[PDB]
Amino acid sequence: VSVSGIRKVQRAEGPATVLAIGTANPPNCVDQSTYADYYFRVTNSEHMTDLKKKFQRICERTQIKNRHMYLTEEILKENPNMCAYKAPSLDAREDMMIREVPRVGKEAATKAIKEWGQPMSKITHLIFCTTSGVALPGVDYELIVLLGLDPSVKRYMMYHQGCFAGGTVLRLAKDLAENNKDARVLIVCSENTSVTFRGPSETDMDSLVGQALFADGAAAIIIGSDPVPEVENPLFEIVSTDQQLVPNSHGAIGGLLREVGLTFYLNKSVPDIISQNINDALSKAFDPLGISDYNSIFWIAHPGGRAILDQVEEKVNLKPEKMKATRDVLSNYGNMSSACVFFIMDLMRKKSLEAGLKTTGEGLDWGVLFGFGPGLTIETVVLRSMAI
Amino acid sequence: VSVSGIRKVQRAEGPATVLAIGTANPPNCVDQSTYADYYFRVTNSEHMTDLKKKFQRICERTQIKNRHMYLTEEILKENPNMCAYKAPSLDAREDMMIREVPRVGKEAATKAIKEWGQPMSKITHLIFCTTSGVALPGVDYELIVLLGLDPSVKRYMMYHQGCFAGGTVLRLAKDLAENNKDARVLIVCSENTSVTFRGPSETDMDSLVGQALFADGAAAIIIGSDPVPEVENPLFEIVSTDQQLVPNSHGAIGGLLREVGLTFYLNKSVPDIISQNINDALSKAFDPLGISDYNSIFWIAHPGGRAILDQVEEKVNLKPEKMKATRDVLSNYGNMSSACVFFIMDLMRKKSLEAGLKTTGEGLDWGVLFGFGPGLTIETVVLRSMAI
Repeated sequence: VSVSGIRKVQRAEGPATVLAIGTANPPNCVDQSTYADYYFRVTNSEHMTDLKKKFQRICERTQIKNRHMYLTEEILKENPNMCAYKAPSLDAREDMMIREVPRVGKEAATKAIKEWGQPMSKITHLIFCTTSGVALPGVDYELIVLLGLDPSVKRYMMYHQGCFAGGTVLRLAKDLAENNKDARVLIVCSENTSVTFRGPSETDMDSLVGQALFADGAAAIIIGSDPVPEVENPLFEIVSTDQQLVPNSHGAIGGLLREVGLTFYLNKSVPDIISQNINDALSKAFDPLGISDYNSIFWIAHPGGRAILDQVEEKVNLKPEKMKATRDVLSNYGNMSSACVFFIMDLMRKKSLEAGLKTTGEGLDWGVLFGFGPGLTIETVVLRSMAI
Repeated sequence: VSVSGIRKVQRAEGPATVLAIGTANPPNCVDQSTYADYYFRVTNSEHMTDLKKKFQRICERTQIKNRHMYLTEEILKENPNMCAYKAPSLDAREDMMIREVPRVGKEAATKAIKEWGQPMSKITHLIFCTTSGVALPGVDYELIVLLGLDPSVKRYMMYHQGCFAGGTVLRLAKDLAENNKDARVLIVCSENTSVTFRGPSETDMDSLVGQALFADGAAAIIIGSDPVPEVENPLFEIVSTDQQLVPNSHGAIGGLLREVGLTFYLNKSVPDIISQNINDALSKAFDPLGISDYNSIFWIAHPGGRAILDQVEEKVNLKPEKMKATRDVLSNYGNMSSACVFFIMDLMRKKSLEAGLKTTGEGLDWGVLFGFGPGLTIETVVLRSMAI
């Protein structure tokens, strides 16, 4: 009879906390030092001698050593339209996406659930983030079925978000967990290159670069406020989440869903863009916490490109090591879009534990996580580490 | 220095409240009593004499008198692939969607903002819901630009949600508003039939029925907790939001994004499905409030189809009038997907005011809002009306 009273007992009390992380990828590993050759071969573009030499340079300075990919040489053969630069292939790509995205996403969820140790039925919210794979019902539905989630789970299907979605899902999860007592959110970010893979064009260089960066992978995260003592194991607390649109940056990063799959472009200026606007976001997120030394906190940055990492580090004046975990993931998995920051988050706490550091954030109390994407969006999440 | 303290002062105190509603539609009005003829003519399907007579029956029992549509006879002529049953036309449809969805959505937002009376800069969150129009950055970005929203607005781009999204955006808005002090959420649900319009097929009857129900329209809603006395005008409070998946219903409602646009299917059993599962949702949402008489509360139901409304009303034993507002919108606008419930919400409070009733909900204190869609999802939102 009292909406005010309901609200008072319905809400959680503490900050949203990362309780478990799980990751998975398609088995197939593609070696970067030989991709230029593999790529130009399966695409039948050997006559583009100059472009090939060019693509080899790209893959070298990419600082990527390995990438997991659902697409095999066999799957490519059965799909000529996908090997071409631009040919009708949206239907075939979406079917692969619709089938693989939920799949790898489930593998990651299972690992997170096992770590978390709580029963399936306790998951109250489901945030599924993926670049594509459009169906109705959507991929979130399939995840529910494959995983066995409760039919009353509140769903949040985030399609075509962009490379910054890692921050998006955390920003959304914060509110879901904090506003509802006992709410336990399952985030599943599953990315797959099936929609973006295509042949080379002497006229579309941006598209050629993406063929060197994107990879496949999924990450599952359990998030909740008020962790149960001894039963649940808090890893990181979400302190604050900001989203910012950098003016005059639409042409920076983007793409369109077409009959020839997902196209995309990447301006050579994104590193400058991100670097010139990065300090305002840091100030907005750390001035309130009285933090001025950005080397005194740990980092987790989207690995959009090596140039980006170099620029930001150079501009903010960050010890090398601050970007080590981030570069480590980029080097072993490549650019898995929204899934990257969680692989880095996972890696950081894993390494911190084995090295005997005092906190999950490389022994430091505060840290920041960044997401970079379309329209040139910047997600800035402040994170508090957890002890031991 | 204290994450617990921050949380304590960062959160709102009261329940999320609807503060303003604004709607808009493409100018073009299509008369239902003559659509069968118009449809078979512009599609060049006059030879399907029997199917045409069949489609005329469909449009009659549809209980739809008018529908707003961006697509004109002229726009259809310039687009043959869209007039065909199934032909490559995804690119053309998406471009129309990308251009019109943000457009009509802005027109609706402006009306809501005017009513609300507060400055643009006060909008802290943006939830944009639309069936399609895939781009990166997305339609939400364009809305920000067209409208002049703050570059730090937190965005939530909800693509391909389904006919139940009206409840989805309210469920999401509840958390955003309630968990953040001063948070003011702008919801923009903009739907356009450009992706679903196509020619008739003697073999695809479900697709033919949809050609009779879907229409174009946009709705904007401002939502916030702790309304400012005298300055802000609370219309409805969001009490609770539930989402439910009805088992074995995947084939009920759905569709796939293809090279030929957005396809879809509608099982003849959805009315039975919705009716047989409707009481569990009512019980789950009203037993806690001690409400057993469903005629003692006001209604706002997605107008998926007349059969649905008839069935639910018959099963729940609802006075005729309970569904009057809902049928009114269905009759003047048709099925505008996620935008429907807000046109009904708007209509209900408008009518309640002019009739001199004591509350915005037809003079009753409590009410329910339902969303029906893919995988056969049911959104059940409990709403408290506001005085005078």
